[PDB]
Amino acid sequence: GINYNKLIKEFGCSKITENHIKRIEKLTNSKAHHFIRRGIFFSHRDLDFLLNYYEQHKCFYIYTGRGPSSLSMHLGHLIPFYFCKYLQEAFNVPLVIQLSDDEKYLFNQNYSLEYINTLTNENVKDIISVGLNPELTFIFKNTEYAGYLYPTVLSIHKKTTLNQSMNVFGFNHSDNIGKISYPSFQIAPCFSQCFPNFLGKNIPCLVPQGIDQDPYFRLSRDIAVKMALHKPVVVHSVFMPGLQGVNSKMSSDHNNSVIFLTDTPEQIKNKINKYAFSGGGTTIQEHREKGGNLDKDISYQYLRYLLEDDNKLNEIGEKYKKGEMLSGEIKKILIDVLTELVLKHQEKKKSLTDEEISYFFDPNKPSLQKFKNM
Amino acid sequence: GINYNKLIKEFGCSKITENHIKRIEKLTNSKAHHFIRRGIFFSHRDLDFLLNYYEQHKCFYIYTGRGPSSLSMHLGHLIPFYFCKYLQEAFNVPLVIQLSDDEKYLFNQNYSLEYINTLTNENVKDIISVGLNPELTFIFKNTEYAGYLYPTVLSIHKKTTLNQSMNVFGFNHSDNIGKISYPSFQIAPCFSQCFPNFLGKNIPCLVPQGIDQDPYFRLSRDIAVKMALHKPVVVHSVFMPGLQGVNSKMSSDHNNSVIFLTDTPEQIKNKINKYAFSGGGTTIQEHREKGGNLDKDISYQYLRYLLEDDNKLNEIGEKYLSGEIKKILIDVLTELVLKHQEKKKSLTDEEISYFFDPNKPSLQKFKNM
Ligand SMILES: Nc1ncnc2c1ncn2[C@@H]1O[C@H](COP(=O)(O)OC(=O)[C@@H](N)Cc2c[nH]c3ccccc23)[C@@H](O)[C@H]1O
Ligand SMILES: Nc1ncnc2c1ncn2[C@@H]1O[C@H](COP(=O)(O)OC(=O)[C@@H](N)Cc2c[nH]c3ccccc23)[C@@H](O)[C@H]1O
Repeated sequence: GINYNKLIKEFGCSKITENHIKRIEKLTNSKAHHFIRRGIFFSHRDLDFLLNYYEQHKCFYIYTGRGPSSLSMHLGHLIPFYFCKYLQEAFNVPLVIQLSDDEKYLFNQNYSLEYINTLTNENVKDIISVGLNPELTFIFKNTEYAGYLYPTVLSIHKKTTLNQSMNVFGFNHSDNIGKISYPSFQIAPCFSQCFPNFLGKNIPCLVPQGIDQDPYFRLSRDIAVKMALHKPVVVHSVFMPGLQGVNSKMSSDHNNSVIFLTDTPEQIKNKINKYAFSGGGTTIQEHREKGGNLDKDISYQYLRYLLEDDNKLNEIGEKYKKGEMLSGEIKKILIDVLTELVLKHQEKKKSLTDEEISYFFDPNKPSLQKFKNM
Repeated sequence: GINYNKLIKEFGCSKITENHIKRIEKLTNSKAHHFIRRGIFFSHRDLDFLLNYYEQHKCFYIYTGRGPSSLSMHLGHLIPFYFCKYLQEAFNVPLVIQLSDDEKYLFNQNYSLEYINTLTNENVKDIISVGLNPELTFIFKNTEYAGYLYPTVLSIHKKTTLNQSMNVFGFNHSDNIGKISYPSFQIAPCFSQCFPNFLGKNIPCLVPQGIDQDPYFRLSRDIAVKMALHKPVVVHSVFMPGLQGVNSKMSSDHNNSVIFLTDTPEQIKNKINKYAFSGGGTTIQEHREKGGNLDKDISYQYLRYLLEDDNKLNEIGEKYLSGEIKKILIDVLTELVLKHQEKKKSLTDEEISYFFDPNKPSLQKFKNM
């Protein structure tokens, strides 16, 4: 399994605490998202600075991204985006979303820019369909927005030796120079000068991410000091596991470990019933006696990510732990929850117009520009 | 010295020939510029393809550039630009000019972007003051125009291993990744898809340059094949030597080997009289007997670049008094430099801005090739 504690201490982060949560709830006048309460988003750098800044200036922005390497995203890919939806609503601040189409063109030898773009456009619909607030969201493709990033990229480039790049990201001498140079493009949007149409200069940036993105942003913090700009504030998520077991990451038969957003209710039912690891007894008699293992049961673990009502989760968790609820029942609860989530997602996605989509790419929205001088 | 013949064969170029010149004169209905006639621009790749292309389609574009590393350029820096002025007039085609401010920011550790920009703006005036046709010219700064270049840069990046970049340009592991990645930005404008406001896609590109730029464009030709786009056509110039001697390059006490465009008539006179190498005899008696060495005399060599009238040059060349030939050069330089400064001083913000406008109708002539 992934020892997340050993990552905190090795990468140099701090755990998000109960007092961080209360503080957040005080500043946003709203219950904190379950991801924070339940330790999904569990780690940070400079969170207190950010919260202090928001308290004084009612102002920061949120940055996250998606590398369009596949036509259809899975549930794990949406964790950061659901969290950004919450952050955006609760704090009432802009959210900027990078589609690193350059990255995925550069890293996949047989993929054309044209092919990457079909993936990007579909991915963007999936991203929008989580319910992002169009009025406070700016999505951009690096292939189209590089002109705005480049001056900042130049400064980041200048402050990154080839040695550092190769060491931090594990590049070798046969890698193309696009790969060597991409990380500066992922780092750039942490600096509000990249969005002059709607942000003031040197506004703090909150960067929600799965823990795999940290090498970029750990580097970004060193470079920020050299640029005399705010260090990016990071909050890291654990990985949502695959169905096969908790000691894994949901990734991409191998698609039987993954819930795709294009999956039908039929396919979801079958994946859960047949492939989702059960933490219960092998017999009903044994289950009644020993109970369910919550740490290993995939359906319970998934319910931690998806079920908004705390009481309902603790009710299910206690019954399953005690043996009062069967593996068949908890799997059935998950399926109903997933089916609802996925059907709502597809309903929203199908309904998106070109006009609605294009609006997310418009940097001159008045609601976005409220922080332009702020 | 620089053995230019050994470069041709090592880099893989071909010499420009008399038949290339005649061919050019036939197609442009105009005498060829002295740089070609006198072997200043001496080397090329795919020149015949370009000339044939122009004959069939009356269409190509010219690309060259300047790295703004100094507040004022010297005469050597203008050689390519004078030549582009001619090419632009003679062929009646667009000229695009890259200011590689990104390059010079990235290669000079103590230079800020803000400092580079003061240099760029001054350099741009120097470039314009050569007499470029504003109606057929597009100047751009990489810091401002990168959005238009990036898709093409990505493809060039993808087709360049770190090994290649390091080999071709001599980078090491302590160089910043900006340096490693810059060459693709220098290469990109060779592909007309970078100028969608005024060029059609996949239009041939003629790239005049001093021979030091060739590593970029030799690479650009290999990559062009992989991108299934036209290979850039190159024409290379020798270096205008420094005053110290012919075995040199004029390069930005060490400024006594260089004629800057900000130099006064007083400073020019002194640099020539005091520092310009003389190919005359050491004694007056010896000079009478052997004559001047034209191959080594800096003042004669400079006159090959600057004197437009062939007869006047051949008259001076046959006769060759070191004091007199130096005095001829000084008058020629002083005129050139004073005209240049006159023009430069006269440039308005409006005139300058116009060069950066990609939507000029005269520029859009080839938009639908
Ligand atoms: N099983 C999982 N459970 C929870 N989270 C997960 C899971 N799998 C992936 N993630 C997170 O989803 C985001 C997008 O992943 P990508 O591979 O597109 O991610 C990429 O290819 C990036 N280079 C794109 C990017 C560009 N700029 C950014 C800024 C912040 C974060 C990400 C980016 C990521 O945050 C990732 O950590
Ligand atoms: N003594 C000399 N005699 C004759 N030619 C000379 C002499 N010194 C310099 N040159 C030529 O001047 C141009 C600009 O030089 P830079 O160092 O700014 O050149 C640079 O720093 C480039 N990276 C800028 C650039 C960007 N794109 C281009 C495309 C073509 C040519 C040049 C560029 C060059 O053509 C150079 O060969």
